[PDB]
Amino acid sequence: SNIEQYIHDLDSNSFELDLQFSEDEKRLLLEKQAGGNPWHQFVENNLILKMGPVDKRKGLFARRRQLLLTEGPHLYYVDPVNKVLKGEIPWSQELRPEAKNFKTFFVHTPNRTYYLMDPSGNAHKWCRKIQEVWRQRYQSHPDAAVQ
Repeated sequence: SNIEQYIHDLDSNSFELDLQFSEDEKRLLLEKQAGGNPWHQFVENNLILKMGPVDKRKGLFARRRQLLLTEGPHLYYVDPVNKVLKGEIPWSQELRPEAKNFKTFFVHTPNRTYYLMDPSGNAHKWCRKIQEVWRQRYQSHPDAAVQ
């Protein structure tokens, strides 16, 4: 049975995964990634749970990056022109995504807020997926009010 069911393609360089797959299914997802995803090389073999372009504010004009939310968890950002990892948004219990509007989201961390503009207008998809990963990482029982 086809791991395609967990995959939501948003455009040619952008998709997100439903996170309810089994370990065998993870295997097949990783297999498709390693065999066919040109960003695989940047993510330390981690399964990509969501990826897509963002414009990251810096200087006078934002810089286009491919953002990759992965197993680990990690948030990697890659320069698509020079084909080089530029950095990672550090994960911790204090990490918080925030959707400013349909096309702007922040990822707040202790020393830095990352100011990301989603050219596709899907900031809330980004925030929900990041927060879903956060919940699974930091909450023993994510559906409980408190832990």
